[PDB]
Amino acid sequence: LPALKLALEYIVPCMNKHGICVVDDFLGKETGQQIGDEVRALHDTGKFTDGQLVSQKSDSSKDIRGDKITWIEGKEPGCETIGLLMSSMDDLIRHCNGKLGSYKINGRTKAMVACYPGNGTGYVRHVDNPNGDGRCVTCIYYLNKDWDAKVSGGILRIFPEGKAQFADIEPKFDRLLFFWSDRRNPHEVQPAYATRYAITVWYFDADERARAKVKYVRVEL
Ligand SMILES: Cn1c(O)c(C(=O)NCC(=O)O)c(=O)n(C)c1=O
Ligand SMILES: [Mn+2]
Repeated sequence: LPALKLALEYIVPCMNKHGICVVDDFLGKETGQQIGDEVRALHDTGKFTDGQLVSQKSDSSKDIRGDKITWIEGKEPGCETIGLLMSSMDDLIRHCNGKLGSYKINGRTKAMVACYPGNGTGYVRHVDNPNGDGRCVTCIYYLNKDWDAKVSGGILRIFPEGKAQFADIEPKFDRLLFFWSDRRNPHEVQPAYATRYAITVWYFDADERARAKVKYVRVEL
C-alpha cells in the first residue's frame, strides 16, 4: 500500500488509540528477501559485534553472549535495500507528522541491525527512552521467514502501561512495528532458539530532542 493510505487510515489511529501498531507485508517478498540477503551478508562477513555479554564467567572462554548489533546508515555498499527500507519508514513518518500524538518528528537514528544468534538468549524487559532522550517512536522491521514462535521463541512481549495484559508480536518476515518509545511500552524479547534478525529505527520529537541537549555542544570563546 502507499505510505499515505497506510499511515492515515491505519497507523495514525492505531498508534493514538493503542500506542502499538503492526503492519504486515510492508515491502513484499522480493524486497524483503533482498533486505534479508543484505543483513545475512553483513552477518556472514563479520560486520556485527560479537554479542551482548549475558553471563560473564570467571573463565572468559565460558562467557555467554546474546544479541549482536551493527549500525547502518543505509548508504554503505551492499546496504542499498536497507537504505530503501529506511527511506520507506521515513516516508510513512513524514505522512504521519502532526497526527502522532502531539509529536513533531524531525529526525531519526541510524538503523540498528540486530541478530539474536539463536542460543536461547533474549533481551530483558526495558523501556527504550525512560529519561526523555528525545526518541518518541520505535520502528522495527523483521526479516525471519517461516518463523514459528512455538518452536523458535523470540517473541516480542510488550506490557502496555496501566493495561492488565501484554501484547505478543512474533518477529515475522516483512513485518513492521511502531510503538511509543517512552515508559508507556516496557517490553522484552523472549529467548530465541533460532537466528532472529530485526532492523530498528528511532524517531525524534523536535522539542524533547531540543531540550535533551542540556540534559546531555560547546563553543570556544
Ligand atoms: C536497545 N535494544 C533494544 O531495545 C532491542 C529491542 O527492544 N528489540 C525488540 C525486538 O527485536 O522485537 C534490541 O533488540 N536490541 C538488540 C537493543 O540493543
Ligand atoms: Mn527496546
